[PDB]
Amino acid sequence: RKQVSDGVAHIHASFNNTIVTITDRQGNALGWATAGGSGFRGSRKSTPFAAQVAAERCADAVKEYGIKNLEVMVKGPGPGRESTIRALNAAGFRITNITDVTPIPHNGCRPPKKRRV
RNA sequence: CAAGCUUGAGUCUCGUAGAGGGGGGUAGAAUUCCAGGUGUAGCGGUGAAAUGCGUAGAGAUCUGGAGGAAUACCGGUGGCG
Repeated sequence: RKQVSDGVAHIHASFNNTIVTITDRQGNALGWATAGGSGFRGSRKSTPFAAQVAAERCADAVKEYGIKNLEVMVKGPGPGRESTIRALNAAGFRITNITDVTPIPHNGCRPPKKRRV
């Protein structure tokens, strides 16, 4: 029901999960996939493979809007930075930018206790 | 006890470095919450789970606002006390 042309892949790479979210150039979200959505719990949720499928499962969900190009913003540490920025290429978009937008405090807020494990 | 001396101890002159102390302003990043827009089924968490949050629209994403605390990089068997 629409055109957009130019979008923005926001990949959010926690340790437990990845969320890819494709959005247009001014913030408004079109589609999203998670690792947990793609049939993966627990150990397998995390992995760089189930980051991939996340990408696809999302590049599938924006045939409708008929995107050609996107920028990739990457927010976080985890596995599926490197994998997910490759599975948006090979599922048939052009990649203009790749950004790292990971929050670093300029010493700010006290984190939680060390784990004893 | 008296009289000295200048090397110990001090005073003055001029400079240099410094997270030394006390009071007053101010900057940017981040977390949390609040009010919106886009959006849809999960999120979060773990060794693996559940309790927990979510179709009363969460998480993701963008805009605006509040507030408190701490000051990335510099940063160093560097420095001051």
